[PDB]
Amino acid sequence: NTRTIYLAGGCFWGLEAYFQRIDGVVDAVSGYANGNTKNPSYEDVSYRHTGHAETVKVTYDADKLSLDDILQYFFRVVDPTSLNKQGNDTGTQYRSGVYYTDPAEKAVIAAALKREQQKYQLPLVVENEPLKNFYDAEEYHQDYLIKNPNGYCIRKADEPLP
Repeated sequence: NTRTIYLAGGCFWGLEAYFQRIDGVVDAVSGYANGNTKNPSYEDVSYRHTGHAETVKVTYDADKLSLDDILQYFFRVVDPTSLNKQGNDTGTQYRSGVYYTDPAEKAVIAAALKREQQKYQLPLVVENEPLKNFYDAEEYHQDYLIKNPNGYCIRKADEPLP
């Protein structure tokens, strides 16, 4: 029926809005994943270096989209290279990553990253790790762009897949 995948690719306000417009995506929940603390607030993540990455929990209809499809959509809007931000993204708020909750997904993600690397001259730095921890962002952050259309940080979601 449904499957979930966790994606970190920058400000979750934009990523969330992007995925909820895709046909087949059932829900997109903004949150904080794979950090070193429990139940962090936006302030903790942004200022206290808790290690969490702004992440979107994407739930999709397995009858409409495959995990591979979701990943291709992901690669269309994320910067999977070191150019995503200055220096090492390890443990940073806007780092790129795909966090799995099933052992089978790890191979799908690995192969997908390998294929994506084929189209990049620079090395990809996207993390492929299990979902260590995930904490829902404050309610104020959910559907942020639907409530605040001019928020800082689109049509790639309309383009059909291979």
